[PDB]
Amino acid sequence: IPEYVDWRQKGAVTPVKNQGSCGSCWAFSAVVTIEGIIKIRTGNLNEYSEQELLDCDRRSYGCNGGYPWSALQLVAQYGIHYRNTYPYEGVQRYCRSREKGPYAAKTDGVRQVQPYNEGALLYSIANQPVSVVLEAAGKDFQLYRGGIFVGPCGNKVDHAVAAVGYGPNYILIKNSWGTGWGENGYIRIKRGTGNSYGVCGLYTSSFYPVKN
Ligand SMILES: *C(C(=O)O)[C@H](O)C(=O)N[C@@H](CC(C)C)C(=O)NCCCCNC(N)=[NH2+]
Repeated sequence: IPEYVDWRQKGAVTPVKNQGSCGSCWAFSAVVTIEGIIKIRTGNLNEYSEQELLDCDRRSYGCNGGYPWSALQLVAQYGIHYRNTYPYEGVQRYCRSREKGPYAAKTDGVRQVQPYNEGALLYSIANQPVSVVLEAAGKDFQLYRGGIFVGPCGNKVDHAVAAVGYGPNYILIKNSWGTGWGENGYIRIKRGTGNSYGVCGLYTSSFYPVKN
């Protein structure tokens, strides 16, 4: 795998979103990975519906949090609508996949990166954007403005984001806090520290969609 990956440059990453007060980070991360894998496989960059996953992923808990693996398995089992057909409202509602016509895209499954393994996660990112989790509760992360973030932070992961690239010393993360946080909505998180958990627990739980 190459020294640098940046899925924004390959045209596989949509604009940065803002989840608002809703605890829907798991849905944004999953959606980032769906938009990415659809561009990689089909050549088209589309925006997909975080709201659909928020409403319809029964394994998850709506705005009270959820599981990126459940959302990705939801898109593989049924599918997902375009963001425009099923836009984001910032509150959980009734599942409306059934009334919004056929699904816009569908994947074929969901694989997990071997946890606590930096190289395994890098291998994943070189193939597609990957859904990852991290500890975002610390004020240090909340106030991040730029640079290679090294913490301080623990490993008590609580926030789902998306890894969309990496470099020799960092992993590039698309957050869902709007374009005004961090590096235009992104954070570069230090890697290579030898902490098996990753900075802010970044290696705790990583999933990516599969598309034949
Ligand atoms: C994301 C956010 O807005 O920060 C949101 O809180 C979330 O999905 N949190 C996850 C943790 C990450 C995915 C690691 C979470 O808490 N998942 C477990 C389910 C939600 C909490 N439990 C219940 N019953 N609601």
